[PDB]
Amino acid sequence: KKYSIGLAIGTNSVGWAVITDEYKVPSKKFKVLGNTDRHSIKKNLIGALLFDSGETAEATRLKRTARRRYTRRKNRICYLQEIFSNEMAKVDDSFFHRLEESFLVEEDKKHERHPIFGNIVDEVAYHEKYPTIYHLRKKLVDSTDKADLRLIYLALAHMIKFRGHFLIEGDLNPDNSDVDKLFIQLVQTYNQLFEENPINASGVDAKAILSARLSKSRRLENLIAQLPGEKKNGLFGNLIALSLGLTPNFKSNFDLAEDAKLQLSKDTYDDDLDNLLAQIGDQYADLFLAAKNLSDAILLSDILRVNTEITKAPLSASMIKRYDEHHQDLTLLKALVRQQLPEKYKEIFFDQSKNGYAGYIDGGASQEEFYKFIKPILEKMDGTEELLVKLNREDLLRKQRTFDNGSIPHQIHLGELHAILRRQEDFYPFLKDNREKIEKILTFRIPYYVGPLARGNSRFAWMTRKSEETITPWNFEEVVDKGASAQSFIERMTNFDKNLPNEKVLPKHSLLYEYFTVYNELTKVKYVTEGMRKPAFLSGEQKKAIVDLLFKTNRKVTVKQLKEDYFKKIECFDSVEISGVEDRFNASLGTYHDLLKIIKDKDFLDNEENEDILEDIVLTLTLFEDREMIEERLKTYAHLFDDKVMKQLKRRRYTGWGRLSRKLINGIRDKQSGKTILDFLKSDGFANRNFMQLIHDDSLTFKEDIQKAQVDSLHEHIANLAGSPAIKKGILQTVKVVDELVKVMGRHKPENIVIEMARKNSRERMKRIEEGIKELGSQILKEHPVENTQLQNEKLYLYYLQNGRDMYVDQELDINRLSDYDVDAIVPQSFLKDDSIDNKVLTRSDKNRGKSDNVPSEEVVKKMKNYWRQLLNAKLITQRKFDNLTKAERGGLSELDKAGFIKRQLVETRQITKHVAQILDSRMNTKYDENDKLIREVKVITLKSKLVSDFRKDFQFYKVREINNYHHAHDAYLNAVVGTALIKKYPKLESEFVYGDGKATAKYFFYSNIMNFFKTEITKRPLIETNGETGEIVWDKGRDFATVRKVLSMPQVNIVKKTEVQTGGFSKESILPKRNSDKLIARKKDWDPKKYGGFESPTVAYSVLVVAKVEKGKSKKLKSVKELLGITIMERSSFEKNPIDFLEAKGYKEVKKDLIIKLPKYSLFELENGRKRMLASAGELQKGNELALPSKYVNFLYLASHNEQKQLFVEQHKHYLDEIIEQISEFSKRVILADANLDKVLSAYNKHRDKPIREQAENIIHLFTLTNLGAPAAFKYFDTTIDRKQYRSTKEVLDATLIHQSITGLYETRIDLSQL
RNA sequence: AUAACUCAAUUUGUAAAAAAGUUUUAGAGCUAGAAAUAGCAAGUUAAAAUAAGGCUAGUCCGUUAUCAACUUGAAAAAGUG
DNA sequence: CAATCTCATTTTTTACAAATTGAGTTAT
DNA sequence: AAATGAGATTG
Ligand SMILES: [K+]
Ligand SMILES: [K+]
Ligand SMILES: [K+]
Ligand SMILES: [K+]
Ligand SMILES: [K+]
Ligand SMILES: [K+]
Ligand SMILES: [K+]
Ligand SMILES: [K+]
Ligand SMILES: [K+]
Ligand SMILES: [K+]
Ligand SMILES: [Mg+2]
Ligand SMILES: [Mg+2]
Repeated sequence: KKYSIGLAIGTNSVGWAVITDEYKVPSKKFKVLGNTDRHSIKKNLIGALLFDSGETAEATRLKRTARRRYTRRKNRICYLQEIFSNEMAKVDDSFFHRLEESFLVEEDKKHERHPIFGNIVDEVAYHEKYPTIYHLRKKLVDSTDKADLRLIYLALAHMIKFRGHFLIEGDLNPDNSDVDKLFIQLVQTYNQLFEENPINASGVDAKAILSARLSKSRRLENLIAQLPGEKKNGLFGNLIALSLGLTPNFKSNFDLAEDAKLQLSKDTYDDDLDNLLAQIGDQYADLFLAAKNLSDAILLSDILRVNTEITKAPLSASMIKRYDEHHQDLTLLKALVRQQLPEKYKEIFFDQSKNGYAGYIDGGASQEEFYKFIKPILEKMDGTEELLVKLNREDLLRKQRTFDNGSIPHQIHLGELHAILRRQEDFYPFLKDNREKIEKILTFRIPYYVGPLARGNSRFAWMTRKSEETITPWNFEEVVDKGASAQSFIERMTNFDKNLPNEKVLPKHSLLYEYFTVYNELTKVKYVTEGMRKPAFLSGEQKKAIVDLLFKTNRKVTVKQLKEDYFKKIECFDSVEISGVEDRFNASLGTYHDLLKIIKDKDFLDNEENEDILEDIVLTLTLFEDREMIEERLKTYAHLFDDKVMKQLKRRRYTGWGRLSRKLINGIRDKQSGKTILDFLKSDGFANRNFMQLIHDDSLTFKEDIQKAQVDSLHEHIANLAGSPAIKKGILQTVKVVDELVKVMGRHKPENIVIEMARKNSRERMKRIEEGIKELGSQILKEHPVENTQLQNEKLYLYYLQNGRDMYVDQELDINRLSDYDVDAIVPQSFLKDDSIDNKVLTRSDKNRGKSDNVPSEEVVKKMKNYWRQLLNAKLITQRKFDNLTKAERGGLSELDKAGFIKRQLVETRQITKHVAQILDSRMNTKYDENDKLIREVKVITLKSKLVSDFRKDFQFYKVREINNYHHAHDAYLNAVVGTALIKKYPKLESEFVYGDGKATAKYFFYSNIMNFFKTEITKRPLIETNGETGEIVWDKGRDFATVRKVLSMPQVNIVKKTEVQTGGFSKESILPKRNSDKLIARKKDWDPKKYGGFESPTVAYSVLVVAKVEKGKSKKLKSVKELLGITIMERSSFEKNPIDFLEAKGYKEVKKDLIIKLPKYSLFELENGRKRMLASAGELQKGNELALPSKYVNFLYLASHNEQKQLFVEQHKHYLDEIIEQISEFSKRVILADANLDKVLSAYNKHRDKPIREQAENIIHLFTLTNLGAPAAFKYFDTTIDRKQYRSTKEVLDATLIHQSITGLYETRIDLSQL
């Protein structure tokens, strides 16, 4: 009747337990339903729910967005064919028909098999003339002869079907012609500005060096290499870098203490440059114009590779170039191999599986695997010297459709499209009339802020229609309301003001919002001088002066400025003490200065009659990021500023939204005062009151006005939490588990509920170092190349994050010496349990940090500080890591800070865990007392994993996860015991552990020793522990430790695997070649995979038991069957719509509809000798038994795998090994039934008896994946690998016992499937 | 424990785009020889599909979340030891 | 039939909002 | 980025 619940919440598991007064877990009889022998069964109230991980919405999103791209790319083609339809009907009757049936085999085609012209002779002639589609592109662009309308279409459709990216705004007009003159012009102006010293043009071939196919870095090096007395870091070097598209830094050139780095493709270039030019003088302007002018002709040299005077199609020409070089070097490679390597010619040019040229063209061999495979052959032969040059440039034998085309801007494909239309519109009138439309098909792009063009049936769409019409690319601006749509894009996601829920939050950069932040900070600033007795607030007149003089002149306001530029200058204090702010004010009037630079009118920003306009301008600048719409929205104010000011305001853009509403900060008014919140922050007289105070002061009316403005389900609520969907899945299951236990306990609520919650990309790592190293100017990657997969090594990863340098000592490290170095916790592990890179460092020896009990010492901080700064700016360390490193210069860890960490080790602060406790508390405590305050009948306790974990080590209740899943349940039992014991012993700690509403050393010691009441001797305490005030019993060393052992020793624990209908993709995505088989699924209704190939390995949503008849033999005599049919995800909707018809089509007859049993994945069946199986599929099974190993063996394995008194227990009881093997064998021979594997285990074990007991025990732990629950898996015992033994027949299940389990497993209905 | 602000890191969710990959077909293979089979010539490109499909017919929707059994329900979830 | 081997779509860009953690300032 | 449900091939 009196019980508490323990809960262990994980991403894949929820353990649960029920305990009584004396920490015993009850044992109850439960009714068994079904048609079986048993009418009931006894179960212990300890168990654990297992389940597959909850997934994010990401993959579904990526598939959904890809979906929409494919359909819109198709609509592009359709739009184009609709423009061509009438005039093509006169040239070729069925052209567009042959194109769309091009995929069909000749047997299924309506028209002749050759798509373009419809006859061998003309089709063979076409490929002779245009071996690639780019041969046709170029000719159609450059030639002036009338072209076949079918060839015009193909050219435009190819350009429209693959249009390139949209990452560059505006238009490009390739000009590769003037690089030599433009470079000479840059060197020219530079030498005009630096007359003391010039650069020499020197006939340097800039075109070749800068247009060569290397990275921008190399082309820079080669360029300055040809310049004597110059360096790549020097001014001219950093200019060449910018002209190449790089981001250089110019501060060290001009003696600037402020970083000046420019990127010509970044939208902030013009203003960044303005800052630089305002600092260094505008006589340097022409120097950057030359860099930009050279940048325009060199921009796309990466892709063009051709002079733009021969053609208007430098891309296609570049493509044709790839082809011709592929041709020559292929002829040349063939000859060579014949002469010098004839015996290898077959492998290279014929065998499709070898990654040769045949594998390259006809196989699945990528450019990289081809090059890798043919690298030795070339450098082995002679006469191949230039092919190796082409290979290192990745230019050897190149296709035209390649992974690296992603750099091509759509503006290029547009150029060629435009040219083709210009030539042939002379001959075809309709191409003239529709020249606009066609270009628009390639050009148009749904703006990301419009979203899907739905009509009321899209859960993802927000866009609004300016008129009810079909949206096309040509009527988009007129039919779609872009302004209202761009608004909803933001507003459907923005927060309302929690204080005023009917009001939108202000932009973060709103002038009003920043006045609020400055005053709210200023109003609690206090000051003292010599004369005065107390520190005093700032008055109204003082703040206004501080704002007008400092905040409206300085971007940031330092305390030094406050003391010198206000207190000294205006109040004549040689010295003053400031409280309430440190070093400088956090708040600032940034937008005030942003606009001051643009509108150059200070009296405009200070004029209060402009407040509304300025607030609407900054709202516009935040809501919209499309500068074409910003301009349209600022037009109304175009009369208040000149043209150039509006131009600048266009580009001013903000992001972010505040926490509060305009009405809250200003709108609302105090009835007595008539002042708004901001009025009080400006002037409140003597008491200078916070926003917090203003909102909670019962003397003012703000609180009541707010309070009267305020205003679901378990599943929606949990889904709306912030956190991993995986952990949310466990949260929901935890509530459902508790509901059932309460019901099991007769609807009596627990006394306590104790809950505990548990806590990979190499590409990101490689990206981190590449960026930081590049930003750091270090050669460590050229000197010590790396591969992402290597960086999963902890020490190697740090080594590169620290630029191959000791983090504490200022000396190099040796990659070959990592094993001799130390990983060290910045803030010692004994305080903060932090495993991440943020708290870790690689140093030669951990002794050099300093004292072990603290942050790295002052000495080290001094020596290394500047070096950590560089790592910070290179983003190789985070601010968190940096601030921790330096803390010693702030006194290191104070005694208070230490005590803080130790209690954070046992007291849970995580928000997600607090939500779990609040959910439980609100479901358990629903009643209110006579004073209308909540009655807390159930106390919800939350514990960190450390308490039970330490409890296990201390008292040797050891845990080994690999043996079975019982530990999930044991942890929950131990949570309830410990959690109830603590609150029973220290009822004052209710505030810390229970949900609801000099000394530092004592705090440290106290929390550090909190768990000693369990022990008899601490390095003494009575055998019977009790609480002081009540005298009640909490812990009894005599009987209670034994009860825990009895519980952890129980063989029967309810480990339930949640059955789940499988969802997601229909099958694997790969499209297999045609095959004579019924395994392949058609990719389209009429595409028989025997002809067209298709998908394999469909996914079973659930299995169904069918008992029915099937026809057999020539005569179709009916045989009675009972079998498992897998319903695939794709078939499921049809099956549930009409189950009989579905099964009848499948061949089953006279189906017994009332015996149809739906069997999701992991359905449980028992067989002979308690042997169990779980349904993995319609044709596979998983292991359904848990092996309960005696505690004595579990504790042994733990101690053997890893004081003198426990080492002796290992040797004394060494015979346990053979007994553990015995235990596994009987289990295996009884439930696993893998005969061969069990031998190789017994054989592989017999052979390593000679090995140490440690290693032997370490690998016996491996042996348990043979007996573990669920899917079989391979494992290694020393160097012997055991292959997994799958169970790929489900026949035996059909006569076994089906077990339907409730969430706890306590309620079962068992069906004996001996029915026919 | 809460609230606003500062700096930073992380996580979740959404939209708009790009390049490949795959699959069938089209790129008249040629001499020999009855036949397999040999010898050589070739290869780089394109079309089309890219969850089967759905009705609400939109340039929309189709892979997340949620699911023991029985009784009740569209469903959520409730009722049953 | 088992045993044994084999295989699994990938990558890139832009724009945006909300939590949460954790070092700070001020407050209820 | 596994791992785990199948496919084909073998014994
Ligand atoms: K035909
Ligand atoms: K290939
Ligand atoms: K291709
Ligand atoms: K500060
Ligand atoms: K914006
Ligand atoms: K004007
Ligand atoms: K699901
Ligand atoms: K799934
Ligand atoms: K994101
Ligand atoms: K279940
Ligand atoms: Mg489709
Ligand atoms: Mg392709």
